[PDB]
Amino acid sequence: QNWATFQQKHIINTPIINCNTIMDNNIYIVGGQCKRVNTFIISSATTVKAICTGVINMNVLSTTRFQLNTCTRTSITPRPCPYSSRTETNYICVKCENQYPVHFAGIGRCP
DNA sequence: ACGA
Repeated sequence: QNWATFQQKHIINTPIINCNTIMDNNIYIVGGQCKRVNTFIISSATTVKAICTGVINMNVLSTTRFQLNTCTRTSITPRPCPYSSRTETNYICVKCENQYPVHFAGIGRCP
C-alpha cells in the first residue's frame, strides 16, 4: 500500500531459512487469518526502490533479476499456519507510485 | 486478490 509497508512485508536482507517462522507475524494476518502468499525479496531497500526511479504511477517489471523466497500457506489453522517455500531468481513486477514500490504485483511478469 |  505504501513504501514503508512494502519494505516491511517484502524486503529482507538475508535468505528465508524457514517460511513457517517468518510468516508468524501479525503483519501477515488479513481478515483475521494467515495470508495466502507472500514473496520475500532478498535485497536492500535501495536496490528494490531503484526499480521505480523516474516512475510516477505504473506497474514496472524490473530490468534485473532478484533472489526471491515465496511462502505459500498450505492450510488455514490457528496461528501460526503452515507454509511451503519456493525459491527462485527472477524479475519482479511492483507498482511504482511517486518512485516508490507500493505493492508486489508479480514474479517474472506484470499482470 | 502478495494494496487500494
